[PDB]
Amino acid sequence: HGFVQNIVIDGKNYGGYLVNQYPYMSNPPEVIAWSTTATDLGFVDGTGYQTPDIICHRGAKPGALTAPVSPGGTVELQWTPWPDSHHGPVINYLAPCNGDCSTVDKTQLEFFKIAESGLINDDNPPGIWASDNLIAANNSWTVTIPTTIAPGNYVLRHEIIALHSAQNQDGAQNYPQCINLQVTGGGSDNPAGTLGTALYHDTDPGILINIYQKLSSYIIPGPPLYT
Ligand SMILES: *[C@@H]1O[C@H](CO)[C@@H](O)[C@H](O)[C@H]1NC(C)=O
Ligand SMILES: [Cu+2]
Repeated sequence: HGFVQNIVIDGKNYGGYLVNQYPYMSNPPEVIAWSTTATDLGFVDGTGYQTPDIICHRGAKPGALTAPVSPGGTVELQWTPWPDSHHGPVINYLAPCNGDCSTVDKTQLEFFKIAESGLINDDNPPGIWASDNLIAANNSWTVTIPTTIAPGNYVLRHEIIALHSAQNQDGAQNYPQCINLQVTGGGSDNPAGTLGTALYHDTDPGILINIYQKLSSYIIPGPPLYT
């Protein structure tokens, strides 16, 4: 359980969607982060993979604001303290807004995977995962925006999948957090995109899995990494 509290881009903080404050406020502030109804700080499990909730989390609506990023620039997402127990991958996708991200229909967004990190080491099952990397970096993740993509407005869908309960059907816990970016530079790729509702299925090999046993491999869920 947790959420993204802050985003660091080009030397300033863009405050996150503080899901334990703003839902209680009813004139809440404008941010680059999508609003959600996930006030339990919880997840979308396999029962929700083909619902709109998977796209940018439960009840999500676009952020009003969009943050410019320098070409090949970093976006650092700062989480609330991630529990060691919640082992699993950290996955990052972009979808083009083809206009202002604040007015997009999230159900039409087509995501391409720009980064994925999975099982890092399995010397002591359940092992060391991308989520443990995030903990070791004091609960932050650095995303580098590719220089080879067509610049424009994009949703960054940033996600931890916790697998501590994933040996049961619909046990995997997805924690998607969306923010609005203005990608800048000279690139031209328009990578093939996947609907939010086709990212994951509740029987995928990296989703329905027992992490407590020795693992010979881990198949990071979602569509193929764009390079
Ligand atoms: C996180 O930062 C705090 C100090 O602000 C420190 O006490 C903790 O050990 C840090 N680093 C790691 C690897 O957790
Ligand atoms: Cu949790």
